[PDB]
Amino acid sequence: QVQLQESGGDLVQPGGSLKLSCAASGFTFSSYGMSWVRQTPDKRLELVATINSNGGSTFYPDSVKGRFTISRDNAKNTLYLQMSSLKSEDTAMYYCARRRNYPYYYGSRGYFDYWGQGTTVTVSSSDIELTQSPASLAVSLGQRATISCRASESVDSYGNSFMHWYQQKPGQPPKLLIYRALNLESGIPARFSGSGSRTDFTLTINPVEADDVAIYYCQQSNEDPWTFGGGTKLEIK
Repeated sequence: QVQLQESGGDLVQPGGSLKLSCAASGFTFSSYGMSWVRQTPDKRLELVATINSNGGSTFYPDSVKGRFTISRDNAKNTLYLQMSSLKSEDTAMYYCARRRNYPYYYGSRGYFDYWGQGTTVTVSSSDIELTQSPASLAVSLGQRATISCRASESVDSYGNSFMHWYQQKPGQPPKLLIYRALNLESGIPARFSGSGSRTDFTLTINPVEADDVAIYYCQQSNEDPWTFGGGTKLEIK
């Protein structure tokens, strides 16, 4: 019964302000770091703000730093995003997402285990780059699908790789499949497997079923900002 639910999206003019809210339920909100991640019309995912569990420390990528403020009211189990000086580039679906850093060990980096359904914002008229290949593939039922992600620099530290894989279907947020390159998320079928290290990672789906038609995203958490690859669309031939 973990739920996140965003509100506040609207049509805004350039230069305008807008405040988004994300209301959490079904867990101890103060125990978890949180982020806002937006999905632009080109289907890219971009972290725009992140906050620690106690709300005292915050991080923003260069794209939005100085314009956006993330905050949390732990008593009200709510996350906020105050947006100002809005620009065309800010038009996107905005998601809040919960950070999970598990198992926990020295240097361990987290990933997103829960997402809200998103709220739409429309503005009227040295980051690590992850490149996926192929951008699109079609396979027959029962075949393997092999999706590659290459990072611009290594995403390894402490003997481990902080690369994760998500699945996204239409109308839905991303869903975590694989964390830290090779660990299968609870509830995810064993036909999904991840491999790789340093700069070179692979998601293998074998055998593919019709339920696996989706866009698949890699994401690194070895450095801030956390960054996502551009997605790979899987269809059935």
